[PDB]
Amino acid sequence: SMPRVDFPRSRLRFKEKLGEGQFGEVHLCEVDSPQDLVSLDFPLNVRKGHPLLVAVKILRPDATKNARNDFLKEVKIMSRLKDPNIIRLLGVCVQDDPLCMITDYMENGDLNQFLSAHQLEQGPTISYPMLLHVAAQIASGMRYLATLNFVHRDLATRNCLVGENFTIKIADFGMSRNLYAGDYYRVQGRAVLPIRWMAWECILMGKFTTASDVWAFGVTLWEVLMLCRAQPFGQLTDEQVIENAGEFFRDQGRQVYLSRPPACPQGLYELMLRCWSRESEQRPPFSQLHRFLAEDA
Ligand SMILES: Cc1cn(-c2cc(NC(=O)c3ccc4c(c3)C[C@H](Nc3cncnc3)C4)cc(C(F)(F)F)c2)cn1
Repeated sequence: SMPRVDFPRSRLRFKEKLGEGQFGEVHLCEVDSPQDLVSLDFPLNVRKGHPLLVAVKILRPDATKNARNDFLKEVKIMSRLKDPNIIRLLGVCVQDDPLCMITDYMENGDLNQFLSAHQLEQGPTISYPMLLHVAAQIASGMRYLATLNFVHRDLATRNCLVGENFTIKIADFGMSRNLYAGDYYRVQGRAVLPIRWMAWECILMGKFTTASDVWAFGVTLWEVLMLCRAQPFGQLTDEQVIENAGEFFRDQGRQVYLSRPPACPQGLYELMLRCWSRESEQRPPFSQLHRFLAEDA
């Protein structure tokens, strides 16, 4: 943790359960007069007498030593991350049970669900420059993580949350949602990996770097431009995805690239292809990616 004191528990008014997991639950709560509890570098846009909505992740009160240790590890990592496009840890309750971590609340859910409910410009719609701005926010969030020497290792639209006015917050749900079980591949009956988003060198040698995050961003950019209508490499089985990673390693031109999304102009698709360069050093840094997406595209 980075908060010096526990967030006062009595200031969280329960509104609604947001989900239940093996280790606990997530509650939507209200906080009255939050100015004295909320860090000054975080925006408060509440009318007089209106409360701030926050998300509270609560660890089961009978959790194991291990699950409790995992929970506190997640708290410490989140306490470091202060950026307009990264989920924010607003407070914690860790001096007594049950353990709690309080995040800002992104009322529109994860980005994959959000884009699925939009059509390209009926129901709710979204246009090409708005999709560029979504991806630019992700790139901006990732550029910040890179400056911390922090490797996300699971960037994908399912791990981005959407607030008001299309604001994007990068997050990490872990691998704890049945909805996305198909996006992970179990290796030798133990760990689970997001192979369709991983660079060939993550698949084959287990090396995770900002450079492989750049690769993942390219797949995530492809998702955004597809409006999340299709799993990346959907035509390939998991074993074919792993074989495709062999083809990248051999670089004989038999490797398979994701196709240009219909809404994607050629110059932008060419930028995506550079995120999948075989050499880590030839992938563009996030600073270059954000510049292109916020301006040149
Ligand atoms: C060991 C470890 C931990 N992390 C890590 C952990 C995180 N954790 C989260 O993103 C997180 C935490 C708590 C809650 C949620 C998400 C959903 C829910 N709030 C919610 C709000 N609004 C709408 N729905 C739901 C409660 C994030 C990251 C980040 F930022 F780097 F990506 C990294 C990496 N390694």
